[PDB]
Amino acid sequence: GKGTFERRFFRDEKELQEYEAAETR
Amino acid sequence: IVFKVNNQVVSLKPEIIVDQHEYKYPAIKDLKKPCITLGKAPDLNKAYKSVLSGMSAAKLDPDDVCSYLAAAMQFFEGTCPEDWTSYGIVIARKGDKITPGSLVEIKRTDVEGNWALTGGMELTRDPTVPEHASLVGLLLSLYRLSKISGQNTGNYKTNIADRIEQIFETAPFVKIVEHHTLMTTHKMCANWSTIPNFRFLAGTYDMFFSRIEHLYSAIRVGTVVTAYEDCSGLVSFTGFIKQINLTAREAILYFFHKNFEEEIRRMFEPGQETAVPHSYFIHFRSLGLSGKSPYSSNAVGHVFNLIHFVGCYMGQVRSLNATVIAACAPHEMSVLGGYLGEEFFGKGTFERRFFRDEKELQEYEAAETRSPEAVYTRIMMNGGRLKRSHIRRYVSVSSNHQARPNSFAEFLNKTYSS
Amino acid sequence: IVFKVNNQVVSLKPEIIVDQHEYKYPAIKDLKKPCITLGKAPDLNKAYKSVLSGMSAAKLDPDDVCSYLAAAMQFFEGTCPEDWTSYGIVIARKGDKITPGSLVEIKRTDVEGNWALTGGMELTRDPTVPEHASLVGLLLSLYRLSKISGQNTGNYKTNIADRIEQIFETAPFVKIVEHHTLMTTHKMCANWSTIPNFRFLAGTYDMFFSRIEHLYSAIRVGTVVTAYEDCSGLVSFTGFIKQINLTAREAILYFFHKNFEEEIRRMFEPGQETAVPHSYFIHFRSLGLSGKSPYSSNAVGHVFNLIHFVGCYMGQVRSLNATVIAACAPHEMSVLGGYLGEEFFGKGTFERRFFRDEKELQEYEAAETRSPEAVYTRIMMNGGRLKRSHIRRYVSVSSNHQARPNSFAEFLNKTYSS
Repeated sequence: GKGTFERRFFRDEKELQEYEAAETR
Repeated sequence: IVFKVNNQVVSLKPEIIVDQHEYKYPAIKDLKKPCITLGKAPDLNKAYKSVLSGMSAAKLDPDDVCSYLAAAMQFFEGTCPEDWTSYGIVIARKGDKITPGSLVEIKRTDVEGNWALTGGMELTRDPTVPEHASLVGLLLSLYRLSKISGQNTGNYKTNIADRIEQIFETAPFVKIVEHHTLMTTHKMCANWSTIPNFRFLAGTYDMFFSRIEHLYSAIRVGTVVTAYEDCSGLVSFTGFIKQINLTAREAILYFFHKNFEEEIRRMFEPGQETAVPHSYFIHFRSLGLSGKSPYSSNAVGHVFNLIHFVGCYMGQVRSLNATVIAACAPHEMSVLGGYLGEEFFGKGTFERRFFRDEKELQEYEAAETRSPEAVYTRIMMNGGRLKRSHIRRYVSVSSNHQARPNSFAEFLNKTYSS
Repeated sequence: IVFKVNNQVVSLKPEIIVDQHEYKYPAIKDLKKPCITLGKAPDLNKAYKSVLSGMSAAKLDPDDVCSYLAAAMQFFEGTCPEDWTSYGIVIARKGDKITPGSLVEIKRTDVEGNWALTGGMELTRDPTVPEHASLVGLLLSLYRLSKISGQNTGNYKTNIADRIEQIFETAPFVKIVEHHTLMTTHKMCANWSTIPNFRFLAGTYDMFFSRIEHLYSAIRVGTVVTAYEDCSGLVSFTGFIKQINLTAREAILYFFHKNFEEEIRRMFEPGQETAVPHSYFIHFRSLGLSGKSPYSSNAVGHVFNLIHFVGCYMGQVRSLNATVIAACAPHEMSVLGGYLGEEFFGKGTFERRFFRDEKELQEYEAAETRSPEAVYTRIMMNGGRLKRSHIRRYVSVSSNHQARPNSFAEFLNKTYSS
């Protein structure tokens, strides 16, 4: 019932970099 | 990569497991039409006579049937409505008459065919073109019949066969094979899908009749299966896009896992004429350049599982009866599917698009939230764990629907029983 | 459009999905009446013996049947009540006698028909015009019997056939085919609806009997289906307008989604005689000048789905039993339908219109809210999400109904069930 989820797909490279700037398995 | 344990000293054993993945993509760089090897050309009339008796006789000859189909390709021809651009090949141009014989290259050997007939044919005269079309369509339906198989397919495999006979017993086709001969011949020839030349020919027929409207286009009922062969993953994704009412791009944004990366790349190779309306691509698994399909439900297993887990959350029966790809981490996919399903079930993005007058549009132009970011944060707040409501919804959908053995529904029932 | 994603690189991939259609509109710019080519005109009496024998024997030749129907068009003649202009062509002048033979252009080739005797015909004398009209009606009725084929039913097709037999066995028609022959011959002619010339003739007869009252106008019992054929989307929209008690324009304002734009534009393309009472448009699909119809339920799938989701919310049986267009974002349509149905269910716009005196009418000059803006803002307040009452209502309607296979009732049951 648990998954390790992270945003992987973005419209922009800049968007990707911002997400990189941003209970545990 | 090596991970180490100590017995008396440090051991540093490496971990090795088999996970080979080789997928060939469909593209014509040599500019060569698909090629298969065939037998000696028979006399059209004699070939029709032999195959009709053989079919009535429940006698299956692979070489004879395919050779007959190749000869019959000359009967069906039409002018191309518009210029046809494929994988560097342009066999059809607007105002140019085309045939199945022109679309692919068939290698004919002078080796004589057996053209042997058990019997049951009383026709003493040369066949008409419709009779030829009726027989041609029946064989292609044998191919579709072979694909059926399954379990608990009683009164369904019979039903599809009945539909086929009905088409070819009514105009423009003429009844040549009485009734239930096609069903009983299929019992004799259930695994004919395996034969490559039979499959290739069915694909050629389906491509020509789909491109050109014809009097005998109904033969496509047998050859419809050839379209998007072994591409259910790509097909499921396109359907997922339409059911969810998103653009392909926005749809992929919601895929919050590393495993999707390989699959997204796999299904969107550069070029590949996926977007092209009429192309070799639709029938790449048939014909040639098949390889193993990188678009199959297995090749794109994580995306496939997520799509249908989302579908089950929304009560899509298609997803409920799809067979889950067990290898591709179904549990994690169901959790992401729960969050995606809750977001998309019962919710829509609405905006005023119609106005009485231009000034009203300008006023609206001068003037909880659905976004990937919002969903991701929601998942993070719950520590990447399903909400209890997700579990309830999943349980309610699986319990009311009848579960097939390897379906998503069965997995949902077994996984969450409370 | 654009993507950023890879295992360890920032790969940029444009995602490609295939979605193309044609949707050709009906229009006569050439000013030539619709035309079909067929064989040499037979002697009516001889042709009548052949097709009757064929009827009783359950074996019919499509080309021979079509030539007889085109030859029989001269029999039916009537005065035109008003001047008749369809598109650029003026088919007839007011007070001019006309036949079905004038409505379209019929071109006959010198080719001879088989007109062969297969089944029991007992007429030793020349047939009368009633016998001809009884047979013409019986032949055209096969078209309707062909179309109404589908899942389950059976009793429905059987009931329509016996009703058709009753019409042509009662005056002004004479019984020529005893009983139950129409149903049994239809089993052999089940797909005759596919035949283009047969469809063209049924549509021509229907268009003629629509405008011109005739003694044998009862033939329409078979050809009635051709009217607005394959235009269920447009018909559903007009019906949605009348039951909901709104004007065409005001109703479209309630369509708060981008998807509707393409469909609204498609179905309201100008220059097509949608508004004209007796235009070629009412039977365009049956005649030529069609292609695929842009007014079919699939063509306007989103509008169609919203119309019937509102109807289900309001308990309309027609909507409960319509087959949902799965491609056209049913879930989002169901949500908008829930809000719209809530607005229109149990509510009416009432005003005093009838008064005792003229002075009382003038007195009534000085004298919750139904508007697109109110509904849209109501939708926005709940974040585009169905209210709990919406789901209760949808479930109550779907469950207390015998859900048809792919009906809106079935979708509603599967989707909202807890």
